[PDB]
Amino acid sequence: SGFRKMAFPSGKVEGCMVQVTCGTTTLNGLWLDDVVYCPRHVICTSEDMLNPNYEDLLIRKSNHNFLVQAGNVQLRVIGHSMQNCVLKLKVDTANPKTPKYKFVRIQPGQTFSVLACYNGSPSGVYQCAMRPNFTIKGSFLNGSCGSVGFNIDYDCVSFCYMHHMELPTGVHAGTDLEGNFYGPFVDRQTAQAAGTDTTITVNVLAWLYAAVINGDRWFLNRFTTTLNDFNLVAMKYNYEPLTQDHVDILGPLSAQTGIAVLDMCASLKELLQNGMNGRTILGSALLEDEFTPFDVVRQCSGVTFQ
Amino acid sequence: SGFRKMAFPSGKVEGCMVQVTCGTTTLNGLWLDDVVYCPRHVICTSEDMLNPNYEDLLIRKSNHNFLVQAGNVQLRVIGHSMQNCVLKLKVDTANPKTPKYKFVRIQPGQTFSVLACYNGSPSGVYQCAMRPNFTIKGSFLNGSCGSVGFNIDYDCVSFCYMHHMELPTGVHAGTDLEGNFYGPFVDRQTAQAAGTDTTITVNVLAWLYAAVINGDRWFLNRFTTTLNDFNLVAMKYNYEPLTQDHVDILGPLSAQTGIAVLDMCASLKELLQNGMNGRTILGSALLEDEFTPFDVVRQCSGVTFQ
Ligand SMILES: *c1ncc([N+](=O)[O-])s1
Ligand SMILES: *c1ncc([N+](=O)[O-])s1
Ligand SMILES: *c1ncc([N+](=O)[O-])s1
Ligand SMILES: *c1ncc([N+](=O)[O-])s1
Ligand SMILES: *c1ncc([N+](=O)[O-])s1
Ligand SMILES: *c1ncc([N+](=O)[O-])s1
Repeated sequence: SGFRKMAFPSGKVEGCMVQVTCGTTTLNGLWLDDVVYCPRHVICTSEDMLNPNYEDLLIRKSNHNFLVQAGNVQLRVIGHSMQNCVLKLKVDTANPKTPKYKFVRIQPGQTFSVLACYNGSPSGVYQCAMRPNFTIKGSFLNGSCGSVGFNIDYDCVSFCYMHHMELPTGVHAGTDLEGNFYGPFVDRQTAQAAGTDTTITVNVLAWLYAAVINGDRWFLNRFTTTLNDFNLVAMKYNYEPLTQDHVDILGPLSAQTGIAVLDMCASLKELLQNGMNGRTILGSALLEDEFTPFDVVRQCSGVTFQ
Repeated sequence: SGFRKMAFPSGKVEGCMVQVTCGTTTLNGLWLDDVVYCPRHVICTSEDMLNPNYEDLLIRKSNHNFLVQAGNVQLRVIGHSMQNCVLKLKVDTANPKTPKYKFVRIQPGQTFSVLACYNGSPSGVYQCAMRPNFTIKGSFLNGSCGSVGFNIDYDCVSFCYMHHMELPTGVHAGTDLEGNFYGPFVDRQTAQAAGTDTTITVNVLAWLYAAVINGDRWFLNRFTTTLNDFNLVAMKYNYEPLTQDHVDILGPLSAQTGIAVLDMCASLKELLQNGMNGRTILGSALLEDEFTPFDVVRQCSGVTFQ
């Protein structure tokens, strides 16, 4: 009973966080095996970010310019190389706490856990989604650059996000762990901005199914809809189009509840056209879109990790 | 920038979770030093919960009746004793991962992180508040009995909650780590029920200050109020009374924003009397009450733990 925005347990990632300092810049890095990954912005100092040439900045740097601290232990840097927008700092010490891991890039609409960190020290953990416009609505202060996002499956940590910056609306932009930005953003200070977003339709439907599993039925109705007639109405309220593949992945939740996917779409259509009339769903007065179909199944089943 | 419901990093608690099995009952336990703490309900089996005498049930039990598993390692039980509604299982092995810890009981209105677990394996982490009626609005399935709630300060883990049961409205009841229930609940199957709740007024005000720190100002107004005139209006919408001590602890947030506490109360009064008129605050269409004044300061400052 109950349904909560739930993050993955963070212990496996906590044991990988370190502090990187170069010049007058300090940020967070990620220590796996004998490599420390961090944002390349660390080689910039208070004159080197309007239009930096990082290749030119990096070849001027000596290994000893890089202070890496793992707790109160100093790690010695023995090599460095730049891969897109991340640095790879080769250290003389392999992290004995390295979990099984993968570097994966996620799709907009997919969710993950963020471990927010300052000076290599973990501050909090929370769940995020990749918006359709490739930003994320996080919580990040000065110093949090280099904090990572991730998913866990059995014993494997799939790292998907490294934090780099704040956009002028208060949302956040970052890279995958190969250093490639999500969306049309750069690791400079330009006038770049988020650009328009949409609501993640398949996730809203997953959350409506969660509400039914949990005992809410008030929003159901007698009607059905075709997939075309739904998307027509859905485009009108700034919702992403729904595909047959989306219908297919909502199949398990449909079979568990006995509500055909297209009947749930009829519910959503009425909720979009009429509002909630002072009611709530799962403690929310807004249609929530940061739970995937898989999150709902995972939470409602009790799946664990080792 | 941004403001999120953030849980504490969970690694220190993950390394304390184990599985306890007795008869046909399996649940979660908490291994600190050479003691495993778990709900005493584990000595019940499918006939021993309508009106159990646990003292009488426990003296019939042999140490070898208790299977404790820490990962794929079996811990041998060498003693047992009952303390209120928890068991203390003395094992022959001290947990090398025992953090610095305290057992503390929290007040209604205070927040904490829950690490939901099944079979000794962590599933997810999320933030909760102790409601005024001593329940918590969690997310818990069959098998989650024995999961704990906690806070962290620097390097100290203050354990405050052990989960025991679900109430018929879908909310949850449990004990502190000395085995004393929060609120008027028992670890039997009776007809017990939650009883009426209220909204945590001081926390709503803290969250309004968070919104101002974050850039929302739309809900502010020109008016002020006395503390009496506010509580009059506040009682009317099922909100807890606000005290001078509450006013005092909101002082830091008032000084950071330049908005006197009683001017913020005037804002809340108007929001209670008029609604939001289709607007939102920090991505919510409801007045949120699960952030304490201290949570806001902690998040907006970047405080970390080691
Ligand atoms: C997923 N949401 C609610 C469940 N329940 O069984 O109470 S499972
Ligand atoms: C998760 N399982 C195995 C991995 N590997 O790199 O082998 S990651
Ligand atoms: C990490 N902190 C700041 C960055 N920037 O590109 O400005 S990256
Ligand atoms: C706490 N909430 C928002 C902050 N900010 O500085 O953007 S601090
Ligand atoms: C947090 N700091 C010290 C503790 N102790 O039991 O000594 S708990
Ligand atoms: C832990 N699981 C069930 C309990 N009960 O008192 O029924 S305690």
